[PDB]
Amino acid sequence: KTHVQLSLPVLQVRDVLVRGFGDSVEEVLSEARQHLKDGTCGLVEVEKGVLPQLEQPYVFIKRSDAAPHGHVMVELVAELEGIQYGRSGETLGVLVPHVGEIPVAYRKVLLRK
Repeated sequence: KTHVQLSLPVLQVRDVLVRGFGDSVEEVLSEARQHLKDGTCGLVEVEKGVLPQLEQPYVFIKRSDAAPHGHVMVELVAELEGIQYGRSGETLGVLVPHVGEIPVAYRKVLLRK
C-alpha cells in the first residue's frame, strides 16, 4: 500500500527515554520508518521548548493533505541544523522511539509510505 493507517502514542517530552532516531538525516528517516512499521514509534507535539529537549536530526510528521476514516494524511520530513529534507504542510509533531512510556493520547494518521 502507498498509505498505512497508524495510531501513534503521544508522549510528554520529559517522559521520552530515547530522544531521537540517530545521527544522519537518512538514518533518522530509515529508523523512523522501521519503528512506525514495528509499532515502536511515538509522537511529541511541538510547542515552545520541546525541540531543544530532543536530539537532532529531527523527524517530523507534517500534514500532506486536507482525512480518511478520521486519519490525517501525513508524511516524514527530517531537519538538521535548520535545513529540512522534504516539503510538506503543518507539523503534527516530532517522532521518537517508543520504549513503553505511557502516552497522554493517540493520534490517528495515514502515513504516505
